[PDB]
Formats: sequence, C-alpha cells, structure tokens
Amino acid sequence: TKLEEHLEGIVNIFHQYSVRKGHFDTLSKGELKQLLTKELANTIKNIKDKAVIDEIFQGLDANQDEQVDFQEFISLVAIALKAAHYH
Amino acid sequence: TKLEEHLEGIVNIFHQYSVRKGHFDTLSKGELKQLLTKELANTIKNIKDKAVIDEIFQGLDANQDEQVDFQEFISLVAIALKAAHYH
Amino acid sequence: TKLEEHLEGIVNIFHQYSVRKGHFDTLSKGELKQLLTKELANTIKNIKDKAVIDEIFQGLDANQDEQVDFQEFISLVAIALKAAHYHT
Amino acid sequence: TKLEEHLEGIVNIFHQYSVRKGHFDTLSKGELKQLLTKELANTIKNIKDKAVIDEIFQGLDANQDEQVDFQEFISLVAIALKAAHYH
Amino acid sequence: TKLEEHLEGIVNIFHQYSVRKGHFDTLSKGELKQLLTKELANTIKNIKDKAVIDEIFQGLDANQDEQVDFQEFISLVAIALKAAHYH
Amino acid sequence: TKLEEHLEGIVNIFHQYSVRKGHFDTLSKGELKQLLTKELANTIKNIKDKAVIDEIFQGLDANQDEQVDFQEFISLVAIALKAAHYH
Ligand SMILES: [Ca+2]
Ligand SMILES: [Ca+2]
Ligand SMILES: [Ca+2]
Ligand SMILES: [Ca+2]
Ligand SMILES: [Ca+2]
Ligand SMILES: [Ca+2]
Ligand SMILES: [Ca+2]
Ligand SMILES: [Ca+2]
Ligand SMILES: [Ca+2]
Ligand SMILES: [Ca+2]
Ligand SMILES: [Ca+2]
Ligand SMILES: [Ca+2]
Ligand SMILES: [Ca+2]
Ligand SMILES: [Ca+2]
Ligand SMILES: [Ca+2]
Ligand SMILES: [Ca+2]
Ligand SMILES: [Ca+2]
Ligand SMILES: [Ca+2]
Repeated sequence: TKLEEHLEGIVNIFHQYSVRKGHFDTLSKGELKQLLTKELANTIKNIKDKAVIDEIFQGLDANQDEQVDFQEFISLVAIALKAAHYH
Repeated sequence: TKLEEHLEGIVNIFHQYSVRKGHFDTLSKGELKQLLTKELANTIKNIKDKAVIDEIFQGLDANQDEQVDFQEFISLVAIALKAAHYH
Repeated sequence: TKLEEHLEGIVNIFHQYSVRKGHFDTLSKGELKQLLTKELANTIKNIKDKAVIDEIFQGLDANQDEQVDFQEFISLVAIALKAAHYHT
Repeated sequence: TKLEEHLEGIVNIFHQYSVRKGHFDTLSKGELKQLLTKELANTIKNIKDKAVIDEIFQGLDANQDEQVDFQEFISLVAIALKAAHYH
Repeated sequence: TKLEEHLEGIVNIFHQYSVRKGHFDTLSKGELKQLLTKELANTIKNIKDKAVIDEIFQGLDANQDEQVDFQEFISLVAIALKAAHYH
Repeated sequence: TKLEEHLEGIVNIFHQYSVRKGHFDTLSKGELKQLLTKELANTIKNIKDKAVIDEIFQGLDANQDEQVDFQEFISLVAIALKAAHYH
C-alpha cells in the first residue's frame, strides 16, 4: 500500500539520520538538528533557529537520556503531520 | 523534502477516503473501514475482521460524533508507525 | 474574573451531581448519566442513548473503580469544549 | 443549560482575546499574556512573572507556530480546572 | 536503592508472567489474566470479572497485535498506582 | 502480593520525601531534588546535574504550583520504569 509505503518511508528517514553517530537506533541532538533542518524546513516555522531546535529536542527526549528514540520520534511525526495538514 | 513528501502523502490519503461520503473533511465508519482494509492490510493484525475495525473506530472517535476527523486520525498514524518500525 | 467564574461554575456543576449518591466527590454511573443528559444535551450527539452514556462512562473511568472523579472528569470537559467551539 | 453556558463562556473568553491582533482565530504571545494575567490572576501561581507566562506559552504552543489555537488552548483549561477544584 | 529495587521488582514480575507461553517477552491475554488476578486482586475493583480483564487487555494492547509488550504494560502500572496511593 | 507490595513501596518512598517540608503530601523542588538523587541515581542519566533536576521538576509540575503531587509523580514513575527495563 501507498500508506504503508509512506510509513516505511518515515521509518527509513529516521534511520537514515540515526546511524551517523552514537547509537544507531537513536538520534542525538546533532542528528535531530540535521533531520529537522533538512527534512521539515518547510513545515515547522523557524526550524532554522538554534532555540527552536533545542526546544523540540528537549521535548521529545522524554526520558532525559539525551537521545531521541523511535517511540519518542513519533511525537514529532504527529506535530509535523499537524502542520502539513494545515497548509 | 522527502519527509515532507511523506507527510503530504498521508494527508492526501486521508482526504482520498474522507470525501467519499458525508462531510468532506471527516471519515465515517464506512470510510474508515475502507481506508483500513486496503491501506493498512499489511500493518495491523486481523485488520480485516469486523471486530477490530469497530474497536479501532470506537477509539479514534474520541468525541463520539460518529466521525473520525484529522486530529483523531493522527492517533492512527501513531499506532501504525509503531508497527511499521517493528517489522 | 469571568474565566475564573466559569471554571468555578464547572466545578460546582460537577459536585451538583456528585453529591446525589455514594461518595460526595465522585460520580457514579448513575450520577454521570444525569449530568450528561441534563447538562450536555446539546453538545454531544445522541447523548441520550444508553450505549453512548456507557461508552463515555467506560472511557472516563481510567482507574476502573466505577467512579468518575474530578481529574477523570476533566477529560469530559475537554471533549465538551471541543464540541462547543465547533458548534460556535 | 448551565454547563453548556460555561463552556460557551470559555470559548467566548478565548475569542475575546484572540481578535485583538493578528489572526482572529488564534492567540499571540501577547494576546495570551493579556488573558493569563487578567483572567487567571487568582488561579495560577505567580502568573504575573514574565518567566511563568513564557513557560505557559511555550507549552501550549505544540506546533511551534508562535500561536495558540483553540485546540491547544484546551490544555490551558485543563491546568486551570485542576487548580480551581483544589481550593 | 529502594525505589530502583521496586522498579526492578515490577519488571521482574512482568517477566514472571510473560515467559509462560508464546513470546517470552510479551504478555498474552491468558498471561495477563494471570497477572491481574493474582498480582492485583486487592487493587483493582472486580478484577476477577471476565469483563474487566478483557477491557483492561483491550485497552493496553494499543497496537492490536494481541500481546501486551513492556511499553504497553507501563500503562497498567499507572492505573494501579493511582489506586494504590488511594488506599 | 509482590506487585502490590512494590506499588505500595513506590507510594511510601514518595511520602518519605514529601513529608519533609511544606505540605506533607507534595514534593517541593528541594524535596524532589533529594528523591531524584538518592532514589534514582543509577536510573536516569546525569540525574546529578542541577540542570536535569530542574528540567525534570518543570516537566512534572503540570499545574505550575511549584509542587509535584502524586498524580504528577506517576509520570516520573513511568519514565523511570522505562529506564529500569532498558538496563
Ligand atoms: Ca545516533
Ligand atoms: Ca533534556
Ligand atoms: Ca530519550
Ligand atoms: Ca466523509
Ligand atoms: Ca463511539
Ligand atoms: Ca470524532
Ligand atoms: Ca457520588
Ligand atoms: Ca470499566
Ligand atoms: Ca475512577
Ligand atoms: Ca490573534
Ligand atoms: Ca516554542
Ligand atoms: Ca500553535
Ligand atoms: Ca508470553
Ligand atoms: Ca483489540
Ligand atoms: Ca500490543
Ligand atoms: Ca512537602
Ligand atoms: Ca514551571
Ligand atoms: Ca503541581
């Protein structure tokens, strides 16, 4: 299915960024910064702002381990999905 | 981007199903059952069974208006995304 | 303030039904049914139907104690709020 | 009914502050501070400190669009309700 | 520490039921029925009723794969604590 | 039963810290500080850093009353469990 394909897509993009550094299944502040700035540049306003990136990071990182795992990632998909529907 | 592409895809699928009947911007049970069985067939177990479909509908429709609106639909992406990353 | 008065309003309405029976601070299915059918009759579709009332009770009672307490009630005020704004 | 009046009341108050500037349908940081400091003065601790208003704004604005829309505002009502029943 | 001790306790108890049948690391409807009725009988009302066990299983199995995984099980702890501090 | 004993355990630790200052039934920052660093040292990363204790305090304190009450505490239990299982 296309819907399935879009889902595997999102999953693929997650890993695309999570493997660069440290844990392969988790995103570091730095990797999330990349993901955010390159992949949602037209979705989240001011995503370019150091403060905006930090605020998003601190909020996904529910368990304070300094990493964003896949389950925490889902939150971001939901926010983004909200924006994309608004346009 | 790609990520933005996928998210736009998801939005577009919603609407692919929501305009068939009643309100254009929301899914009725019928509409939701179509979307589930053909677009998540390989994602949610037993998704074809009547009981599962009803259970999922009853859960999304948080405000009991017998419609699944976009906000409510986000939750399903969440459930699905979970599953898709699992495979 | 006006906003403070409406919030005090909702708390008072909650007690208005929670004292009828059993614990004074919680709603039983009965007390909830009365509240729903007499105070949200124009907010939630088919609120009069048995099925709907139970589905609602079954969802608010997160701890499964057969009582809806105030924190659990706040959920209902959220659904209700969505509803009112949409009508508006 | 009364419960319904109170709800419509809260929606009204929302609109009373959202129409002063920018989109009519949403609350700016500024609009939000106004409502907080004169509508909730006797509900949230130290709600008259810049720090506390920032924090509430930052939390209610989940999509980071620098605006607080009605669905996001509902969370504010939840926090408030909590406080009001405590008295 | 003691808190750590209790948390480890909970995980342990999860496992003592999850390994009985099927996947070792997730709970089947049967496995859960066993955990609820034996470990939570003085905590959740009417936990010995067929109907309640199922409503609790249906609720926990957020992804409809007919198993309760540790993440899903965490919500049971939340429901239970609420009750425990009540006594 | 053991699970029940662990739950009660969790409630007792909470109170062990909550009775120290101000209201016996809620944790002040200071009280929360102690609890975190003495009961979760081997569970949450850098729990020792003043920045992290503050961030955790700010997240639990949903109503902004500068106390963490039992309900709000349950979120902390969930973050911790998640970690303890991961270990
Ligand atoms: Ca990484
Ligand atoms: Ca952090
Ligand atoms: Ca994390
Ligand atoms: Ca439709
Ligand atoms: Ca329903
Ligand atoms: Ca709905
Ligand atoms: Ca009562
Ligand atoms: Ca129930
Ligand atoms: Ca209850
Ligand atoms: Ca405005
Ligand atoms: Ca922000
Ligand atoms: Ca916003
Ligand atoms: Ca098993
Ligand atoms: Ca199910
Ligand atoms: Ca499951
Ligand atoms: Ca205290
Ligand atoms: Ca704060
Ligand atoms: Ca608090």
